[PDB]
Amino acid sequence: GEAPNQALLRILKETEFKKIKVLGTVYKGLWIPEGEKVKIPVAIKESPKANKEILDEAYVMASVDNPHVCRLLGICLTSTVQLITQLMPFGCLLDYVREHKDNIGSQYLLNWCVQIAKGMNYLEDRRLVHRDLAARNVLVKTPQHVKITDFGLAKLLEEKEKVPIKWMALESILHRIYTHQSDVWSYGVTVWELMTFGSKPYDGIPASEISSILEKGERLPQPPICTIDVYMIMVKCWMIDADSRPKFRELIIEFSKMARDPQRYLVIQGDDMDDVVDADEYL
Ligand SMILES: Fc1c(Br)cccc1Nc1ncnc2cc3c(cc12)OCCO3
Repeated sequence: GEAPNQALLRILKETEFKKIKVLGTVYKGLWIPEGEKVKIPVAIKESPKANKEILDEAYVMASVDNPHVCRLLGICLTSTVQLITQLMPFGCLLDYVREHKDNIGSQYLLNWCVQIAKGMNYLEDRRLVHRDLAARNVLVKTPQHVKITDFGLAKLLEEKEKVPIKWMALESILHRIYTHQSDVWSYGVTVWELMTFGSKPYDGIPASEISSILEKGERLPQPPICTIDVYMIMVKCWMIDADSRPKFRELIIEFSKMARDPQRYLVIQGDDMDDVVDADEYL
């Protein structure tokens, strides 16, 4: 007895939206709802087995509604299956952080940590396990507002059977076990990505070696800008005992307190157009 998932799946006419540019296949474009006087900036994502999986992603993405998770606007069932979502104009936080490293202050870094914890707490609320939390899967709406995305691996809660090895709890590398608490481990790796301005974790170490390194007690090192307060939070996300790791609701609180005095916790040197409507205001 779980609750009935009464989310709506919107089917969009391909005449309703005009592609504009390739971004990766993911395109950017513009969606004009049916006779409504609005233009929505949108990203658009484009065999049998593959279709089975992109519909899984659309199922999850249609079932979440939170300011820090990307929601599905709709699908389009043309000769190909397209997912339509809100355009996140600044793109990937992993790229954003590498591109502006000489320009990102402690306030932004800690606020990102809070928002990502909020998104993850919401997914935990929906008994939802992401399994691929990473800085490459956080998108940037504005520099002050990020959202978690990429739900291709999300499951509705352990688990079973390519996997992102350097972001995974040890119990997931070992037993294909996945928890909201294995997500917290991945959250820690993600925070480490942001505090190093985009370093690759265990850079140079082959994935085969990862499981034994974490078994020997080894962990990612303390980033330069990080006080022991921040780094210790990360280290707690990497406890062997999954129940010893912090809850997302607590990560929200700890990083919230730090974001009220950012410099005490991060040490960083130098602290066509009418009728356009963002998806977050088209309800
Ligand atoms: F479209 C998607 C769906 Br549907 C499901 C999952 C992910 C995506 N990717 C994106 N979503 C919204 N804005 C984006 C903006 C981007 C981008 C991807 C975006 O790539 C890099 C540069 O700028």
